[PDB]
Amino acid sequence: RPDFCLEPPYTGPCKARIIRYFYNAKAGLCQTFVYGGCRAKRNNFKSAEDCMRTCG
Repeated sequence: RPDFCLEPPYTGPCKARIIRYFYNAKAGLCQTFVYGGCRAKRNNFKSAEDCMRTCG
């Protein structure tokens, strides 16, 4: 898998309430997190399917 799949989820500093998906390598699956709408890192997907396709 790409090494960005190992990053902790990153909310960033902005105030939005956007549900995104990150890969949790210890758990071996994607989970949801709240992204704040700026400064997204790479481990940040718009669906579980894209997250698992990229990082599974």
